[PDB]
Amino acid sequence: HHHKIPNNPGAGENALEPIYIKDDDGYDIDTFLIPDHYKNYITKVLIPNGVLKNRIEKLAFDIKQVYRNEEFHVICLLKGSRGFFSALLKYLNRIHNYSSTESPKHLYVEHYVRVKIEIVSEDLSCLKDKHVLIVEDIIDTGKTLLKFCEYLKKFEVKTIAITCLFIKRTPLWNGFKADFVGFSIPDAFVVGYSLDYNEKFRDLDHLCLVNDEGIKKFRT
Amino acid sequence: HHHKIPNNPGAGENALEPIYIKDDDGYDIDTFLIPDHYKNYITKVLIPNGVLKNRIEKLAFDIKQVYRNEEFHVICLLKGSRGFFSALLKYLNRIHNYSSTESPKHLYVEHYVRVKIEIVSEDLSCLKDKHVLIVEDIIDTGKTLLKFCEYLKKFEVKTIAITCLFIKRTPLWNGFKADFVGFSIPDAFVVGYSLDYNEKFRDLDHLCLVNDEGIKKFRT
Amino acid sequence: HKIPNNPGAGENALEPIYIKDDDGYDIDTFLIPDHYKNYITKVLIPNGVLKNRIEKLAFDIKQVYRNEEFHVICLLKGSRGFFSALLKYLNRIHNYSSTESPKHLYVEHYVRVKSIEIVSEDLSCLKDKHVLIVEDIIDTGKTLLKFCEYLKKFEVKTIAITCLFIKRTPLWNGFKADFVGFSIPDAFVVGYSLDYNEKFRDLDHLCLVNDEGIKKFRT
Amino acid sequence: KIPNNPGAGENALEPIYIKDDDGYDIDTFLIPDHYKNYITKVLIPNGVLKNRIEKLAFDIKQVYRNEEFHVICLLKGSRGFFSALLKYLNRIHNYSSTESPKHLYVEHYVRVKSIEIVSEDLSCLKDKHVLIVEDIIDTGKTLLKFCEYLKKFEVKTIAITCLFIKRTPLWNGFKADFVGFSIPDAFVVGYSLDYNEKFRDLDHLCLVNDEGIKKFRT
Ligand SMILES: Nc1nc2c(ncn2[C@@H]2CN(C(=O)CCP(=O)(O)O)C[C@H]2OC[C@@H](O)P(=O)(O)O)c(=O)[nH]1
Ligand SMILES: Nc1nc2c(ncn2[C@@H]2CN(C(=O)CCP(=O)(O)O)C[C@H]2OC[C@@H](O)P(=O)(O)O)c(=O)[nH]1
Ligand SMILES: Nc1nc2c(ncn2[C@@H]2CN(C(=O)CCP(=O)(O)O)C[C@H]2OC[C@@H](O)P(=O)(O)O)c(=O)[nH]1
Ligand SMILES: Nc1nc2c(ncn2[C@@H]2CN(C(=O)CCP(=O)(O)O)C[C@H]2OC[C@@H](O)P(=O)(O)O)c(=O)[nH]1
Ligand SMILES: [Mg+2]
Ligand SMILES: [Mg+2]
Ligand SMILES: [Mg+2]
Ligand SMILES: [Mg+2]
Ligand SMILES: [Mg+2]
Ligand SMILES: [Mg+2]
Ligand SMILES: [Mg+2]
Ligand SMILES: [Mg+2]
Repeated sequence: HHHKIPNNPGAGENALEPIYIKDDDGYDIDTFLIPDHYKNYITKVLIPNGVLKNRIEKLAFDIKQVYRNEEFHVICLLKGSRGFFSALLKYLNRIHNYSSTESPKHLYVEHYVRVKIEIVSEDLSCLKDKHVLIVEDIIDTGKTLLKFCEYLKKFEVKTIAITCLFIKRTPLWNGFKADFVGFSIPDAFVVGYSLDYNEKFRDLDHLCLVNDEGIKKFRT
Repeated sequence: HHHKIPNNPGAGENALEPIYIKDDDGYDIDTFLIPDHYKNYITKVLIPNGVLKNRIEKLAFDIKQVYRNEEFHVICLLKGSRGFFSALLKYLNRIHNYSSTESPKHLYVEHYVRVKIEIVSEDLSCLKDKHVLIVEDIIDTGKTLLKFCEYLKKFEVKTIAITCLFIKRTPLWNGFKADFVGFSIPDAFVVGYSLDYNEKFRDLDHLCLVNDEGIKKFRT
Repeated sequence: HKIPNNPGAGENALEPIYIKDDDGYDIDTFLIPDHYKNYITKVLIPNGVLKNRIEKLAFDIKQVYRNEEFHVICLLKGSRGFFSALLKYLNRIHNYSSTESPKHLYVEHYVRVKSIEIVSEDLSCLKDKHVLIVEDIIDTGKTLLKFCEYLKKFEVKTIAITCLFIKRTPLWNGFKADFVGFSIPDAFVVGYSLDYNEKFRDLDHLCLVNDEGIKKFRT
Repeated sequence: KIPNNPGAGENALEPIYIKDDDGYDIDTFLIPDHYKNYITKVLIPNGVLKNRIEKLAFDIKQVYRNEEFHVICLLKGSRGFFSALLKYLNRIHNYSSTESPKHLYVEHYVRVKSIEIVSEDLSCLKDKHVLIVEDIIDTGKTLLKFCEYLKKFEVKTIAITCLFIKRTPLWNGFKADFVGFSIPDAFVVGYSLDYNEKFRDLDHLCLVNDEGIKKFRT
C-alpha cells in the first residue's frame, strides 16, 4: 500500500493494532535479571526489555514506511519518553544505513519539550510547514496529548502524528488514539523503561508492576 | 542459597522452573521485523528475539551462581546450539567484567562437538577430572543427550550438567531433564535462532513456526 | 578518591585519549550512511571507540560516587548521544551490583544552554545535591564557565563536569573537566549528536566535514 | 566478481594499518581485573573490531549478492570473528527487500591442526562458493595447505576473509580477499585469540606481558 501521512491527532485513522498484553499475564521476578535493590519492590514483570526493543524496531519501520521521502520533526516528551525516543532513533539510523536509496533532505530533526497546560521547551516556531511526530511513552487518560495538540496548532504546522509505546486500558480514556502504537497494557501502575514513581524505577530495563512495598518506600 | 554443583545428567534435581510457553499463543507476522524472504513461510512468531536474550542472560546468571569460583568446560553441540552458545558466552563475559572478585583459574573453556552414536571432535580425554556443562539448543525425545552422557562418562569427568534453551512437551519424552532450562515450548516444529528446517531458517532471529507452504517449499 | 568540587579545575582528572593531529581513517574503512559520504573528509573516532571509552568513564564516575546519589544533567541537544550511552553503562553497573541502594543512584535532568541562555524547569531542587554535568564538547569553555557560575546560585553541594571531547583550540579559557573522554585536534567535527546546522546528528562516527559539506548545509 | 585465487588477494581492499607501537594503556578502557596484571597494552578496542567487521560483512555481501555461499568457521579462534560476521550478515538480510532464501549463507565448522582436518566429509561443498573465515594469518602455512585440501572437493571458488594479518618476516605471501587489520609482529590475545586456552574471553585485542606468558605457560 501507499500510506497517506497521518494528519488527524487523536483519531488514529490508519493505525496498526498494537501488542495486546492480556489482564494478568507476565513473568515472575526470578525469570529475568532484576536489580537486587528493586527486587523486593516489584510484583511481576509485565514486558521484558527485549520485547520492547523488538517492538520499537517495528514501530521505526512503520514510521519510515509512511514518512518515506519527507523530512519530519520528532518531539521527545521529557522525561519518560527518553528510553522510547533513543531506541527509536537507534533503529531509524539503522534503517537509513541498511536499505540504501537515501537523501540528506528526507531525515529527522530532534526536538525536546516538557509538558505538565504549560510547556518548557524551545521556540517551536520553526515547526511551521513541518511534519511533526510526537513521541510519548504512555497514554492514560489522554488529557495531556489532547491539550498539547491544540497548543501546537498555534505554530501552523503541516501535519501532526503521534507514536506511543503503551496505551493503558483505563475507563477514564478520552478516546485519544495514537497513529503508531506499541503495546496495549492493563489498567495497572507500571514502572521501568523511563517510566517512574517519584523519580524512581526509571533505570529499570523491564516494564514492571510496583508492589505495596515499593509505593510505600518511595512515597513523598 | 548454597547450591550443590549438579552431577546427575538427566535428573534436573535442583533445576529452576522455566518459562511456560502456553499452547496457541504468540505473535502475528506484522508484530515484529521478519525478513521479507521468510515472511510467506511463517505461521506466527512464538518467542521474540529479545525474550530469548533476556532469558539467556538470566541462565548465565543461574549458571554462574553454581559454578562461582570454579572452572567448568562448556560443550557446544553444533550446529543448532551455536546461537544459544554465543549468547551464553556474551553474558558470562559480562558477569566477569562487572565483578571485582574473580580469578583467571576460575573461568570457562570452550569445546565443540558434532553429534549425528557418532561424535566429531578432538580428544575428549582432557575432560578427565573436569566439570562439564553441555549446551543444547533443544530437547525433544531426550534420546540424543541420554546416550551422549553415557559416552561422556567414559572419560572419567567429575560432573555433568546440562543447560537447554527449549524443551518440547512431547509425550514421547524419556524424562531427561536439564539443570538449566530456558523455555518449555508446545509440541510443534519450531525454527529460528540456529534451529533449522533442512538447513533453512537458521539466520532468523525469532523463534517461529513454519507454515505448510514453508515445509513444502524447502523439502528435499 | 575525592569527589570533585571545583568546576573548571579538573584537580584529579585522569588523562584522556589523545587523538593525534592528522590521524584517523578514510571513508571506505567503516560504515558511513550513503547520504553523508560525499560530505565527509575522514573518520576521526569510530563509533565503537566512543562506546568503549564512555563505558570506562561510567566506571570512573561510579568509583567516586559509590554510595552517593548524584544528579546527571544532559546538556541538550548535542550531549544526547553521550548522555544515553553513559546511562546505559551506569545501569549496567547497577544491574550486576549486589551492593547498591535505590536511595543512592542517579537522577536525570535536562537543560538547554546556548550562547548565556538557560531553558530548563526548576534546578532549585539541586540544592544540597551532588551535580554531574554532561557535556558533549568543550571548545572555548565560555559556555560552561558561565553555566557553572550560574549553577552556583542554587546552593548545590558539588559541581563536576564530564566531557566527551575537548578541543585543543588556542581560544581555550582554561576550563578543565573532571572526566574527559578524548582530546581532539582543532578541527570542526560532526557525528554522534554533534551537528552542522542540525545535520549529521544521526552519524554514528565522529567525522570531519569537507568543504562541500560546509557549503551544502550552509544557511 | 567472485574471488577465485586463494592466497593472491587480487582485488583485496587495503586494511587498517596498525602501526608499530601505537595503542592505548590499561587505564583507557574496561579490562577484566583478573587480566589487568597480565596485559601490556590494548592494541585494538573491541568496538573498532565490531565496526570493521560490519564493513567487512558489507564488502562480502557486495560480491556474493544473489548467490549462495558457504562460510567456514575455523574453530576455535575464529569463533568471535565468525559470530560477529553472521550478526551483520543477518542484519543486512533483515533490512533488505531484494533477498532470496535460495541465495544466502550456509555455515560450516572445521578444526585445523598442525596438516590435519577434523570435520565432516565436505563433499557437500562440491560446486559451491566457499568463504573461509580465519582469525589470524601469521606464516600463512596453515591456510595455504587448507586451500589445497579444499580444492580437491571440487568447489567452485575459494575466498578468504581474515580479521588480522601479522607482519611477520616468515610470511609466505598468502593474501586474504577481505582483510580487517594489519598488525605488528607481536603475540596478541583476546577476541577468541588465545595463549594456552587463556584470554579468549577478553573482548579487546591485547598484548601479553612477560608475567602473563610466565604465568600461563604449560
Ligand atoms: N510510571 C507510570 N506513569 C504513568 C502511568 N500512567 C500515567 N503515567 C504518567 C505519569 N506521568 C508523569 O510522570 C509525567 C512526568 P514524566 O515522568 O517526566 O513523564 C504522566 C502520565 O502519562 C500519561 C499522561 O500523558 P495522560 O494521563 O494525560 O494520558 C503509569 O501506570 N505508570
Ligand atoms: N528446528 C527444530 N529442531 C528440532 C525440533 N525438535 C527436535 N529438533 C532437533 C532436530 N535435530 C537436528 O537437526 C540435529 C542436527 P542440528 O540442527 O545441526 O543440531 C535434533 C533434534 O534435537 C532434539 C534431539 O537432541 P532429541 O530428540 O534426541 O531430544 C524442532 O521442533 N525444531
Ligand atoms: N559540530 C561541532 N560543534 C562544536 C564544535 N566545537 C564546539 N561546538 C559546539 C557547537 N555548539 C552548538 O551547536 C550549540 C547548540 P547544540 O548543538 O544543540 O548543543 C556549541 C559548541 O559547544 C562548545 C561550547 O560548550 P564552548 O564554546 O563553551 O566550549 C565542533 O568542532 N564541532
Ligand atoms: N593468540 C594468537 N594466536 C596466534 C598468533 N599467531 C598465530 N596464532 C594462531 C595460533 N594458532 C592456534 O592456536 C590454533 C588453534 P585455535 O586458537 O583454536 O585456532 C594458529 C595460529 O594461526 C595462524 C596460522 O593460521 P599460520 O601460522 O599457519 O599462518 C598470535 O600472535 N596470537
Ligand atoms: Mg508522558
Ligand atoms: Mg511519573
Ligand atoms: Mg540439538
Ligand atoms: Mg537441524
Ligand atoms: Mg555543547
Ligand atoms: Mg549545534
Ligand atoms: Mg586460526
Ligand atoms: Mg590457540
